[PDB]
Amino acid sequence: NLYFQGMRFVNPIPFVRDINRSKSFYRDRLGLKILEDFGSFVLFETGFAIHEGRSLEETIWRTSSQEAYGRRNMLLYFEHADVDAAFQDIAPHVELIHPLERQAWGQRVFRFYDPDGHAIEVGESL
Amino acid sequence: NLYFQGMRFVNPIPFVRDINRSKSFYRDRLGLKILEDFGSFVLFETGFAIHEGRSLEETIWRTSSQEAYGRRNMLLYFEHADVDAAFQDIAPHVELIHPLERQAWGQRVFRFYDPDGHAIEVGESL
Repeated sequence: NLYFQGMRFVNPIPFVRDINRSKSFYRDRLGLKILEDFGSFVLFETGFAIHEGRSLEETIWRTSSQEAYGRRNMLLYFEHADVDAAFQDIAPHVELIHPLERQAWGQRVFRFYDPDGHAIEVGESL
Repeated sequence: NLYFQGMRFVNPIPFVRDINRSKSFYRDRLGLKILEDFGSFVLFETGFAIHEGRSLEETIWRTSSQEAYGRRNMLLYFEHADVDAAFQDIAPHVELIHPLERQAWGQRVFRFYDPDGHAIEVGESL
């Protein structure tokens, strides 16, 4: 929409140590589709993106030094049409936080880490 | 779309110390529109969300203790139709990382911190 006025959230951009590691994780394990691959930055369909961390830190702050980028300060929330199939397909390849469990609000979700330690949730569709 | 199969990114959920502080910042300063307000969790139009951090940490990990949630490990990327107006309206009320500047790729953006220290970029529309 060329005519949208005011503010629009476009993408979160978690920082990653290795763009190939991450790209392969999100595309091969989570089944995301690449919209555009710029090398150090990858945009996925459905509004997710990742960026090699040192290059983006230098762009923003003009300096960078580091611990894993995953820092228990955010959750990346995804939904899947068939959460049981997603769990079967993903769980063996990730470090789970917990298995597929009904939450207090009735939705079944599982939670796990990406290769950099960022926290991810995959829930059944709402 | 009830018929979407496979994986969809829904929301990033940065953790915040004070949901009212944050809600007021994103709605009053950045001009975001609340889609739904659950108290400890707020969904905005255009796919952004925030959650009080300790409650979400307890939900995920069953424990929480903390430094500011902003931890130079992600960038939240927004676009505005009139980046000059956005800058005039926002800059005095935030701690800037840098002012409105043409980037190496030709887009004018500014970058700043939210109340918890998360890094935000507002760029002209692409």
